[PDB]
Amino acid sequence: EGTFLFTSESVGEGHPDKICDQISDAVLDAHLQQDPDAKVACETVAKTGMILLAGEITSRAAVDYQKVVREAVKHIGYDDSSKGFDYKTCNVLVALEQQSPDIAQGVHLDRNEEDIGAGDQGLMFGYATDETEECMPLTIVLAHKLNAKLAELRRNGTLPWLRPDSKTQVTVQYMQDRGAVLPIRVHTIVISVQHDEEVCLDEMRDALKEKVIKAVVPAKYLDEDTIYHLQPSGRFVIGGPQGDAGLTGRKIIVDTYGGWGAHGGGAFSGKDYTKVDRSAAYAARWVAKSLVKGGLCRRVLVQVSYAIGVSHPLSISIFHYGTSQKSERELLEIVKKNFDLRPGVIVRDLDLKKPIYQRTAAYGHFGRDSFPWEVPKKLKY
Amino acid sequence: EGTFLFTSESVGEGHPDKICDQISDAVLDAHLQQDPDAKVACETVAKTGMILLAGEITSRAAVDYQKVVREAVKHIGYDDSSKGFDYKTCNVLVALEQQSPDIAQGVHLDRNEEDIGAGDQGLMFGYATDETEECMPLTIVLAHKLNAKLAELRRNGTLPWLRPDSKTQVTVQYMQDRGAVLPIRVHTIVISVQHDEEVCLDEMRDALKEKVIKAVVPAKYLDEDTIYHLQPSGRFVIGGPQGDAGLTGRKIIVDTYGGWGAHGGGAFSGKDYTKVDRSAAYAARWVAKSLVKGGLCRRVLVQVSYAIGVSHPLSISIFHYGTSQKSERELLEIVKKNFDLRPGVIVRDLDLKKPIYQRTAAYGHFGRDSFPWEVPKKLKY
Ligand SMILES: O=c1cc(Nc2cc[nH]n2)[nH]c2c(-c3ccccc3)c(-c3ccccc3)nn12
Ligand SMILES: O=c1cc(Nc2cc[nH]n2)[nH]c2c(-c3ccccc3)c(-c3ccccc3)nn12
Ligand SMILES: C[S@@+](CC[C@H](N)C(=O)[O-])C[C@H]1O[C@@H](n2cnc3c(N)ncnc32)[C@H](O)[C@@H]1O
Ligand SMILES: C[S@@+](CC[C@H](N)C(=O)[O-])C[C@H]1O[C@@H](n2cnc3c(N)ncnc32)[C@H](O)[C@@H]1O
Ligand SMILES: [Cl-]
Ligand SMILES: [Cl-]
Repeated sequence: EGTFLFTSESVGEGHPDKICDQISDAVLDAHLQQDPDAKVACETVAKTGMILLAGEITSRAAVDYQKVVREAVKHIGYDDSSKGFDYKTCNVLVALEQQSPDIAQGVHLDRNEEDIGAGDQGLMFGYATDETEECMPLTIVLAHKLNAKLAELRRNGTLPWLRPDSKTQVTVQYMQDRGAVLPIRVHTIVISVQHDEEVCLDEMRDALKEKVIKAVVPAKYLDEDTIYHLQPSGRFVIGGPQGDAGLTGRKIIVDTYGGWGAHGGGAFSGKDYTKVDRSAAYAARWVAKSLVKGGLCRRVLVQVSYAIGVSHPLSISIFHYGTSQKSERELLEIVKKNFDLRPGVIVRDLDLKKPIYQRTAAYGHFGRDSFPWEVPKKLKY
Repeated sequence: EGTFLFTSESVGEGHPDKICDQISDAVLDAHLQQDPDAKVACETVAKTGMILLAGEITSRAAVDYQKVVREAVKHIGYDDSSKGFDYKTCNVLVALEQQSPDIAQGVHLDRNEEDIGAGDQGLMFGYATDETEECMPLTIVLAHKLNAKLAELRRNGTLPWLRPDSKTQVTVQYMQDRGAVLPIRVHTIVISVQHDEEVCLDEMRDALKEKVIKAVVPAKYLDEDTIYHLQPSGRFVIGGPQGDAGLTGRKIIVDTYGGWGAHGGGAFSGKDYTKVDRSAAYAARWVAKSLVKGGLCRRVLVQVSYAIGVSHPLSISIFHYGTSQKSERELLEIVKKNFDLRPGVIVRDLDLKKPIYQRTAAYGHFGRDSFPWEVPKKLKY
């Protein structure tokens, strides 16, 4: 009684949608290295033999798109036709134009940086939960770590039949606790990973349990009843873009909270700070995490929204699930007094002209690596 | 006290991401008209002068992609270079391959239809709320209707300066009510719509208030304090794919609940029923709506999840926000007794081989038109 199941998923660095996110952010970073004020809206599409860049960039940088794209694919591990994709020999097509002058004039032309308008309308959420030290849902943390473990064992050569494309999924049984949530046990794990033509199914399934799951998931969460779906399709030799087209911004729940909290729909990768889809979502995470680490809440969801061309958010809302002694109205006043959510101020607080974005584009944007939005602000109230 | 703001957005038929969703589903429908068992995973990308189809289709149909794509763009209204895009003269590129044989063998080859495996892993949610008769959040309903009104007034010639690309956003002040939510008033409305070079800003803003907002939003929700951001960028002559690249599956929150409920990350358009991202999300909506219309709950969220190749969901979970006298455990038993969420049964219950998908691809997939997933099931318990 009072228990429920909840499932989240993650994907690996060579999952075709994630390839696109990483390439889009490699392009962003390449621009920002030369022009910190570059306006970038770079979408990537991947299919057999093809990376296409489409979108809008206005920048003083001189960027070699062939080199940037191919080096990103190399880093991911697609380096031979036997793996289904090769950075050395794939097609890289570019359909990039300047940013629309109508957008530019309405957003940032002749505006003081702090008073730049939002680059679009939209809604964004931030979420934090005390169930893990990194203030993230356990389901998504574990799912990400299973993909990272696969990449580790591929790159270190101990499971050399692995290829870069993978997906994982973790179902946890939770107990509710005064609006907070408490993980009890892992109910089901799925792992699917691209593999070579020689390794057999039983070798893979044994390795995925013993060398992947047991190396990631604490034994206290695994029991005789846990269900394992390891290579459930039976065969995954064809993978990467050859198996499934990829696009930027098609893993937005993997990028965020694994189904927990809420999402406003905007993708992160390929976008400079003036695109509030990214900057305001990062700021909202920073607010949520600051509220939890500051001891005001155990679990919290923050919504913000914007209109194109308008600097201040149109709305700010907080929901604490019953996990604060303060009302949400009081928390909102605390947030108002401690944070300025104009994009031209967020950029300063979170250092969003720095070319660190490719690092955000796999394994989730939140809960990792002490990025600026992961360092709580000390709140005055 | 106890009130909060919440914002949702919608986009019009000519918004570039929505163009792609509609084209992807026009392709799906064209296949299904000839081959009800077509396996379709069609992504669309749009930029200046270009529609690209990328993905995987295995089908007995003979489909003229040039005709299907161009007729969809014609229907949307992009028929002249003066509007930034023209179905008669744009480039249509095709990068479509067969479905991966490794996927096919693990999902559906040599399987009884009722026992076909899920076409992928993933998680999906369904949501319903008694705050409107269509069991949808008021924020998203109003946002969709504002876009539909723009298209109506464009197509009937009374605002002939309108073009097909639009976005809207509605912020509502709500009161919480025993786990349910009650709309009080509209706090802020945003409308941005592409327009011709001749019309002036004041004419547009006056028309958007008097002919669009007042024709859609009941006066009881609008007051002296409501904030209007109408053409907030100041100029939106460049639009459609020329202003911003579009991709399929980049409006997944517009397609669903406007930020309410939850989302598992999967896109709907371009996918046949074996892709649980669509079929299981439709079934989960059907469950949620059945629970609310059956008087068991006022508001409910349902999660399901799958593993590729496995027919039955790996998890099913229900959360009623405190709006039922029954426990969630009891509701779960009711759902288990009344629904079979295998994809090969959902297809029968919801008639998912029928070529009605292009109709779902603008103005949201839920809350409209008495699609099968919108007709509640009578529950036995
Ligand atoms: O706070 C609570 C307390 C609670 N108690 C019980 C008890 C039996 N079932 N549920 N269930 C939940 C859920 C949830 C559970 C299952 C399915 C869907 C949602 C969520 C939630 C998660 C993600 C996004 C939004 C909301 N929060 N949440
Ligand atoms: O049931 C309640 C009761 C409630 N009461 C108050 C009172 C003051 N603030 N909130 N707020 C909420 C929210 C919510 C409100 C603002 C920001 C973010 C979420 C949601 C919700 C919406 C979408 C997705 C998931 C959850 N549900 N919900
Ligand atoms: C199953 S494919 C999506 C459906 C696909 N577009 C089709 O044509 O049926 C989605 C993701 O699952 C993974 N995948 C690809 N082939 C797979 C296989 N044979 N077995 C398991 N997972 C696979 C890859 O990560 C891929 O990006
Ligand atoms: C603002 S554009 C996104 C940012 C863009 N990719 C860039 O290069 O800055 C996103 C959407 O807003 C709308 N849009 C395009 N131009 C606009 C304008 N001048 N004013 C307001 N909205 C516009 C269109 O619906 C478009 O798909
Ligand atoms: Cl996927
Ligand atoms: Cl957009």
